[PDB]
Amino acid sequence: DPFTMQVSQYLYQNAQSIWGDCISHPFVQGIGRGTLERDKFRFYIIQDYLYLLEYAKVFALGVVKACDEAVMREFSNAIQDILNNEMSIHNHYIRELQITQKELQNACPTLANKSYTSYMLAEGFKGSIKEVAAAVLSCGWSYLVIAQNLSQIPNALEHAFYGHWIKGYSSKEFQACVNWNINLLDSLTLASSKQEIEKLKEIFITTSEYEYLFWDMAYQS
Amino acid sequence: TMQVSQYLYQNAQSIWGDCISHPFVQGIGRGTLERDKFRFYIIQDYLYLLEYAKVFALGVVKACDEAVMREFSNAIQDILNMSIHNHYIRELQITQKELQNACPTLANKSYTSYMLAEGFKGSIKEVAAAVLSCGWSYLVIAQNLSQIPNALEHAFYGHWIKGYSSKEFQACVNWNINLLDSLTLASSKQEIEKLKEIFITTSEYEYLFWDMAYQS
Amino acid sequence: DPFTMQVSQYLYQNAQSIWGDCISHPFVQGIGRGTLERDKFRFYIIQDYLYLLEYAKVFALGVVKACDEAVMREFSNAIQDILNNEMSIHNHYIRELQITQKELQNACPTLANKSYTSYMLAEGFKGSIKEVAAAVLSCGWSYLVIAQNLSQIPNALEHAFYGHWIKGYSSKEFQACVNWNINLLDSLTLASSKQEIEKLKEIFITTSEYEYLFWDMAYQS
Amino acid sequence: TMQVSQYLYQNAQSIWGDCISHPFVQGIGRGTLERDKFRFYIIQDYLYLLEYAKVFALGVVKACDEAVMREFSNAIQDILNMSIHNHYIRELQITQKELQNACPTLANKSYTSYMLAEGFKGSIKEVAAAVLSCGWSYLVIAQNLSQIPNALEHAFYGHWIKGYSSKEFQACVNWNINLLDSLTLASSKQEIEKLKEIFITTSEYEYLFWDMAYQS
Repeated sequence: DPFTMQVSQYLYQNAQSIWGDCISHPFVQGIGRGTLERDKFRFYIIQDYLYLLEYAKVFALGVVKACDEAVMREFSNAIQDILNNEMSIHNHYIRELQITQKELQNACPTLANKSYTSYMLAEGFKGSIKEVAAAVLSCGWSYLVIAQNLSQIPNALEHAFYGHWIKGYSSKEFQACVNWNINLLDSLTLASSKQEIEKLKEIFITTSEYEYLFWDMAYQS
Repeated sequence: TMQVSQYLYQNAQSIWGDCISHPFVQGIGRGTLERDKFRFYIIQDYLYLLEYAKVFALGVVKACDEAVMREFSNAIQDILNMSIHNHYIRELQITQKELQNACPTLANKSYTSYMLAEGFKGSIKEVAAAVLSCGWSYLVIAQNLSQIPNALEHAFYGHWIKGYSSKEFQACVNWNINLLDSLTLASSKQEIEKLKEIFITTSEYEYLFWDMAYQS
Repeated sequence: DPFTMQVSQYLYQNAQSIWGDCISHPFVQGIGRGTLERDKFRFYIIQDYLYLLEYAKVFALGVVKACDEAVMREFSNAIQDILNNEMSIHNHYIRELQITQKELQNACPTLANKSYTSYMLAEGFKGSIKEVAAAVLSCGWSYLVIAQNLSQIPNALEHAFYGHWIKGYSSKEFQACVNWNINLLDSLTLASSKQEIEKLKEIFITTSEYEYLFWDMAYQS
Repeated sequence: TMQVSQYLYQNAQSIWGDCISHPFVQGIGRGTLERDKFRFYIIQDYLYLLEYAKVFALGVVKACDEAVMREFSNAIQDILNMSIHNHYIRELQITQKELQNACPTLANKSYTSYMLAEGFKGSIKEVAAAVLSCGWSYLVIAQNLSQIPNALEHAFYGHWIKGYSSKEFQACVNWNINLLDSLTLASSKQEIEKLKEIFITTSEYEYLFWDMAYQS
């Protein structure tokens, strides 16, 4: 440090154009202003519940491929925030849109949803803990910069309905999760070759592409 | 009643119909497809096949029976090693460097990622079901294009049609069909539905692959 | 039900002779009476901490291979009981034997330890959720019948040092964990062929053999 | 300094020494080993090789480079397909049924489970390191037994010694050695220590395998 290349910053820069497209996407801008049609948001949070279920499985690969109790613990904690969290952003909107437990059980993921979660899983499974750390990063990191951007429109945070979502993904606690993921990737890659770095960049960019397509399909509901 | 292979076939015939009548695919059968689109397809399919071979290696690790281990191992070799793609690598002027530098498209990565992930989350049944659409649909596509006519006699496209409708290719598909049937005779109703879901998801990806290939 | 074969009972019966050998093993009988040399127990709880770390990874395979939120949640909860449980039986003896965090970090698993955890992992990875459910069952189930047996010597529960261990593995809460694992295996195998059942039996017996060898190596410390 | 392959070799030479001088192994080299113990070994090693091939399939799935995918795939075929075990299947009277009904011993299952688990938890480096001891130690064992003499000329045991000291077998070991070296030139000190730990763990399992084979 700090005359040395940081791989997280390198991945960040390569994903900027894509995350900018996510920020100005009609679905996301709809959340910021408060104009997004309420059933389009409903469709999204159902799809996102399904998405989060598969996302948890990638973190579980983290537990298996981590060789360090502390990082196993960190991956295990991330799974709990998805599965055992009645305070989570998702369980808030589930009761606000009065979505039934049977509707959740009966819902099908869209192709765009399946493709994304398959990609993270398959790359996790073909690689090591570096690939799992890189595969899960776009999702949290992009949601953070999206929410920090939306966090000033203004009235975006004060919105009676959509305020909770923007506040949730911009909170100090969610920041700490993204920071953990960033730090983990940086600490795992100190000795990585140029070719390895390019592999991780490719994963990070691909998942960023999937995020854009996820917002798209949520809007095209 | 009905074999599970036939049950999955029945539920995908509609998608395979759309594949057969796709501009790219009819393009092969009547020689209208532009060489530049087929070139792009061939590079992508090469990349595709490298990831597809991995699903078969997954079959080696999950097979708990020496006979099917061996069958999966031979399928890896067949995929890798007088291949259709080589012919077209030579016929077009695709270099070894061009192949190594090539990037798979989103549609390509999604499809192979999906087969891998389902294979890894499930058992030998799920890997057998995940790889079946690819082979079987090419067989029926090639059998359909075969009777156009002058499809087989075409100086450029003939080889592709001949290859995927051959006796040896049909035997590979038949192995995959019979394996799935023999792995599933004790499967519950819910298991069969899961396998059906995989088989139609992959058929959708096949359609998107041809589509992606046509956009170039 | 109940004129139908229960696969858990079938596995149980095939493992009885082995679990009986575990019950009357010098190490385990040492716990029951209270005579087990204290540094032999120390060696064991270090090895068992290492063991539990790998055991958690098998439960993580459970999260990835479960296709049902409820069972994912159940596997995730099991991981937490290993990693985020300062009330766990292990963290009790860690402070009682004043075992340092650095000693835990520096400790090597024995072959017998490595072999067992490798076997559960590899079978989990080669199979489906049925194999993971079968691979983790011996450990909890044998510890339960061991503790229920030791639970009457008497004075075994009242022992100032070893009492905590016997009480812990015989508690209503640990019973509920074993019951969950048993129920899960039974519900996953309703349609299993004879050949599949034999595969799961073989896993269950093998892990039972490893348990006996684990106690052995803990005694031969 | 030193190649990592040589570094692992150095740290295991002591265990391989114990393997070379083991009663079972010296038994092969001087024709004293009883046919019944070798028969038992051959059934076990067959079972062993079936699981070992799976670690190589794991190499196919984790190789992110077409050349090494192909090398791993060929290694699966070589393991499966004029094999040493076949010769001894025929020479002794081991039936196809006897092989299918055979159970691997604890020592057998532990060893293969260990290679699988480390391969799956890690990357292509860890699979290359996990499979190396097996091939390399057999090479040095066979090279040692070769000069006894009359070891090679022995009517029963000659073939085994000839096979594991052959040009083609040495080339397989050399591939595995060179692959590990080329996969690790950017590895940190801690990574090298991890790989060393795997390599000596597997060497210990090799010793326990010969031991298990001698107990029958």
